[PDB]
Amino acid sequence: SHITILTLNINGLNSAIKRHRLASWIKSQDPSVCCIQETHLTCRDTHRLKIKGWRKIYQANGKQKKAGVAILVSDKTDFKPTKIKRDKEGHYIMVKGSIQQEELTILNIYAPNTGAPRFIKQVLSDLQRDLDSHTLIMGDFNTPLSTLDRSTRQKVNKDTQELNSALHQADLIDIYRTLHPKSTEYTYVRVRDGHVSQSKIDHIVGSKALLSKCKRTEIITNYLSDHSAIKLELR
Repeated sequence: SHITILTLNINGLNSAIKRHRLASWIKSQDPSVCCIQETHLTCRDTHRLKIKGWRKIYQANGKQKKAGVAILVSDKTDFKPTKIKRDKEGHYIMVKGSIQQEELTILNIYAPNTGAPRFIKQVLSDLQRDLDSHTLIMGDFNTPLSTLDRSTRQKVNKDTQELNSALHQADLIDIYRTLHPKSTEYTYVRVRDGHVSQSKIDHIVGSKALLSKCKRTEIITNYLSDHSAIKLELR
């Protein structure tokens, strides 16, 4: 009676060792719906993403081997799609549908390194009509949302305060931080000045009306990427 949704930033699916280790990690985790960022697939190369057990795959790619987002739905989930909006530039994809009589809107987002919070606010504006009270927005936001998302506990910048306001008008909240308020976990690891630096830039934001449905969430380290996956279970 529950479905599992998972977001992972994948760091490229062009090679087939990569695709095979994704498929078997996805098999293990066995999610209903899976949102993936940084496919690096061209739109000529969309056909290259096949995952045994996950045949329904919606993709928004760019004409280069950069960006690239997919939403994969498992063969065992009866998902009836009603709307799909793909970014021309491969940085977001929205799919609306229903699973067993319940409507669900998933916006999968890969914001850019630079100008991230401004980019997301603009995307929420372009897609204003489509947002509703059963909306999940997941992916690599390339930005913290709260002070506890940062190792330094520094205040969020004014751009990200601006995004936070915009989300609050759409009645969207950070689902992970809401279910785990004191969390000081991170989702992203890089090398900065010859040392490791940790951040929490991958999020599951969603409609505050969906909180009633949320069972477990958890962050999942992996050897597929420098990003950790977030998994969410809902009623």
